[PDB]
Amino acid sequence: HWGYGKHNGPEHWHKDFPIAKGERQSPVDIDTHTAKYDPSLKPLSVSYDQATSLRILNNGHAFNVEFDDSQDKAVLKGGPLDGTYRLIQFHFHWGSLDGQGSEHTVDKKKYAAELHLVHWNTKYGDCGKAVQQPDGLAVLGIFLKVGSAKPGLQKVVDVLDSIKTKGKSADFTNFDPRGLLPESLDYWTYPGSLTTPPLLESVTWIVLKEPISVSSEQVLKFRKLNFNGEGEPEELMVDNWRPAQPLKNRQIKASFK
Ligand SMILES: NS(=O)(=O)c1ccc(NC(=O)CN2C(=O)C=CC2=O)cc1
Ligand SMILES: [Zn+2]
Repeated sequence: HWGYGKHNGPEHWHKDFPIAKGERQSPVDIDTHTAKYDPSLKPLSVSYDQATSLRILNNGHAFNVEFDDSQDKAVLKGGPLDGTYRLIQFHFHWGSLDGQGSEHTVDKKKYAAELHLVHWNTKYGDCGKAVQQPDGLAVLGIFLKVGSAKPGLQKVVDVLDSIKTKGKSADFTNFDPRGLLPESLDYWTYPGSLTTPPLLESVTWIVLKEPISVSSEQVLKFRKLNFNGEGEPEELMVDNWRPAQPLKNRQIKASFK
């Protein structure tokens, strides 16, 4: 099955998922000089006050912090979005070294990691239906750089020892995702796709300009996770990022001057 290795990695995905070579694939390089300020963008609204986390899962590709999305609570609205998008999960992509790990790049700069907060358009009723629509999902992308520790990340870091291997999960209630946001909500936006198979072209990407800082010790604990299951040979969960894909007929818009 698909993964991030030499024999099952991003360069192989097109054989089982031909949309890998499509017209709106993600991630992309964000050319900051070409991106144009868009005055038609409305104010972005991230309303996570009532977010209700449930569980954390190692799925063999990353780990997901899952939310109860059965009521209208943690919502993303405004910016490029029409209507309301509900938070369902977040996860990260990261590197084996501090010099790589992000999926999006900024003037070809790779960050140490990238946080994806995944939301579905409530007009489609649930996330499984939403992902089949061109405006079905909105992913808020946040870059991570190595420096000062992120206090709001530490509860995630400390539970990772309990979900080391593929298929392990743990209770993860009362986690506040507001502790993972930077100060500024300045962003770039473009139409794209899931960055993992099935690579569906159903995502509005909103990538924040300001990275968050995490400590070397925090990211080192991400790198102790395993792609493999319990009782299988250890394959460290590192470099679980897809490289930048062709921009093709797309414009990246900036929320800021
Ligand atoms: N990397 S990314 O583009 O943000 C990316 C984002 C999302 C998914 N897939 C899912 O969320 C699958 N899923 C559901 O539909 C409901 C729960 C769940 O885990 C895959 C990739
Ligand atoms: Zn992702």
